Amino acid sequence: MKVLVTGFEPFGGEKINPTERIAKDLDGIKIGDAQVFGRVLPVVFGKAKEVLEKTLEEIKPDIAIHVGLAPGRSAISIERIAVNAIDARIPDNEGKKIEDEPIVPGAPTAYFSTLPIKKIMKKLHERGIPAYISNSAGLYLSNYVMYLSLHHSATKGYPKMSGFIHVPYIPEQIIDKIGKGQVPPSMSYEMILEAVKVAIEVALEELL
Amino acid sequence: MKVLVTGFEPFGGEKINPTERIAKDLDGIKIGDAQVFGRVLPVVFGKAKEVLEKTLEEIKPDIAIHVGLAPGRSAISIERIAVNAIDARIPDNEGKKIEDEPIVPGAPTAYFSTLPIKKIMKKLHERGIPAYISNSAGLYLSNYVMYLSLHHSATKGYPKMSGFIHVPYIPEQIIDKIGKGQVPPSMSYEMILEAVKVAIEVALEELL
Amino acid sequence: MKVLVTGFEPFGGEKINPTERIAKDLDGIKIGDAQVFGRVLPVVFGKAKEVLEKTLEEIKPDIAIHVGLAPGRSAISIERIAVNAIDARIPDNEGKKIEDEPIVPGAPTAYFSTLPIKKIMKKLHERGIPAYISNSAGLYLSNYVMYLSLHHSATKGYPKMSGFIHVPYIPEQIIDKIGKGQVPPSMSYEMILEAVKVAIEVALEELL
Amino acid sequence: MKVLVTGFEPFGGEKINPTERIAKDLDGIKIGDAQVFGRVLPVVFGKAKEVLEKTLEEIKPDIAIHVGLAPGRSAISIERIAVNAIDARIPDNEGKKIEDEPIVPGAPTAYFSTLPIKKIMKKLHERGIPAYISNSAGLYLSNYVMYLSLHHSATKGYPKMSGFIHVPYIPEQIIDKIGKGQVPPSMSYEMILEAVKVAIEVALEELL
Repeated sequence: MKVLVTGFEPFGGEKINPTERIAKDLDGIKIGDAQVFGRVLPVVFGKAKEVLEKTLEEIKPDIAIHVGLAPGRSAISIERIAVNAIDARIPDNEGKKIEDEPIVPGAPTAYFSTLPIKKIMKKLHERGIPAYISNSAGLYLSNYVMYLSLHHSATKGYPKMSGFIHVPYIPEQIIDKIGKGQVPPSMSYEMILEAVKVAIEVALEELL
Repeated sequence: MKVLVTGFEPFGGEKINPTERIAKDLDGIKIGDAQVFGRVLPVVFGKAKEVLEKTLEEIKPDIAIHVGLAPGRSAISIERIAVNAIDARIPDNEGKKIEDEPIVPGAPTAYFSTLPIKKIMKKLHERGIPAYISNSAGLYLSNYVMYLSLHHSATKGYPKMSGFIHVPYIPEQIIDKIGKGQVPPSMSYEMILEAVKVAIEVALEELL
Repeated sequence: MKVLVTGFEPFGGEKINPTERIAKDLDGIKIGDAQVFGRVLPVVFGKAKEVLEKTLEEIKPDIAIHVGLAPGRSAISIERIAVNAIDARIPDNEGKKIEDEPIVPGAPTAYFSTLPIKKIMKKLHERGIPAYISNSAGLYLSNYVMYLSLHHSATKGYPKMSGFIHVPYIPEQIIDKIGKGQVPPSMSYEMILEAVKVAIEVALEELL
Repeated sequence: MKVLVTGFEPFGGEKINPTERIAKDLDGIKIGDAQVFGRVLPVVFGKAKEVLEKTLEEIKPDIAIHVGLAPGRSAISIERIAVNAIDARIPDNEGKKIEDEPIVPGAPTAYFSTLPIKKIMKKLHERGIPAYISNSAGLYLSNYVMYLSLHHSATKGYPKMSGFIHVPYIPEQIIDKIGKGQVPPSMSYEMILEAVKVAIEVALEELL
């Protein structure tokens, strides 16, 4: 049993992206006898696809859990659906702002996450971790990777389960926002890290 | 040097009020050679005034820092001003919903907090704790106690410094909110507790 | 040329649903030589499908624009995608709260709206009407009807264009919310009505 | 009977300030036999005080209703209190960003609005206009003028009634916000104008 967990590098002016640390922290750990691999993806259209594809082919995970930062969200959110479209509100890290373009021409308009999202949400709640089901992962890089992963699963037969989890800003990221007149929600890094570990465990238990 | 820190009991249907634990956790601790006293106040008009007054007279603190829960707020908020008015959106724990009534007839319309609010905010930021200055503590029990404390200071000469700090819900309080279709912001209990300790230290350092 | 515009009856405790009046106000009007039909749909799973299907078969519109109330949204929102799923946060008007169930088993995971959404948004902006593209119509009755309409189009060949538009609460609906301690955004009924008329005109101009 | 209504010029990068039009639209009208005067104030500390003072001395209104734009607010808000402090989050139109400074050294920490705020709110509700009582007018120019007007009343004996009303953005102001990734609430200019007229009528009826 192999699990791939991905995070993203900093973007949009932020100095950090908590999911980058999540990926690095979880890389190499084991849950039961399952091996976990953690990889960081660039917040760049095209390049992110290449890295994602190469990583999936290299590791051939049974489960893929892609994690990303969702500025403004107040709790862990588990994405229900990936959409075959790109409509960036802001450019990627290479200055590319793609508008109204499919991710994979001719492929399905959307794919449902194959992670046991409701069970994951329920377990998180039991652990005292606020979490809910999101019905839109946006149309930026998070959705981009989510869709490509699910498309890979439908086309290659692996990973068996694939999904996306968005996390709030961590507290330290809020500091310089205060002066800018606005205080978005945040969640401790420790809680977010534990949330991802829980998602992995629940996904694994769901498998065979 | 004596410091009084107060918290509130649960209210509005909530099973807990994190500031109650804060008061109990801080009671009896010492910062430098300063003695800290922690007391829990009832979320009841009239009764809260009695307890507050008796506590202030009993301990005669040099510094009073009153803490309360502010449902929906995303970061620590330091109250700048206390208003001589009661206009409860919800009833107190005794079912009393007082509307448009002064707290102390004939007394000043308002009192500015005498805690070094900007310095406290700055120190919190340096510690990676999101915090900002609130210009309204509401017109429920938090403002009620804040005003009475400052009025006590102006009338009795002590405490020398008095102010109010509102804290967000802690994560576990968000769980049953999710089903109700809504996810308010939260902050770890550990961070909130540390924030109050920091406020006390900064206030003390400001003193003499 | 025939255009079908639908609205919904009141739901969730609300005394009114502004889209009900929209449908009635637009029923029978003509834009150019195009005939407009306005119909109100029940906020009930199953029954809404029956009414929708019968209405589409009866009128056989070239364009279908389904309108609904989106509590909390601050501007007109044009739905980009319909999802093949039902996961009601609240029950329908018959007390039915369907969770994780496809709308049409075996049908596509999703359908993109075939209305010229970007052009509609642009025209609204030119008219001084705030509007944006929504990437999730929720998974309640709005999405339910949106999906069924698009599925009807893909399966029957008509309507040629189909989409959904969500509108904010109108001001009078906010009044009793104030006491409940919360003030959601609102938009005048006149502006919302004009927005729908504009969407129809833009859709028609896009046709042949 | 004379009524003074003031509005503010554009500020903070905005091309317009709806309260400027309100002041101009209401200038010269009569409600019953009461004469209404409308004046626009600069969003500049110091200068705004001069204009306000000269205007009050020139007209000597019995009632003064100062109106301002409150970006982000979703409904009409009637200010309950003016605070003797300036702490600008942004600079004024002259680039002056005053921090922690009293408006009138030695004067009261605050003044309660003398407009019949609850009656005004109630009448607005009856007219289907969302409105609520705000407990902080901020510490920028709105609060600045509100405090000075009330101080003038307490010191000079006129106006007999003075208060402040904040209004949301009007729809056209939201357009360029959408691209910036964010959609604040708005209210039609017509409703805002009517709200101010209602406030004036209620204030007048309250007088003698």
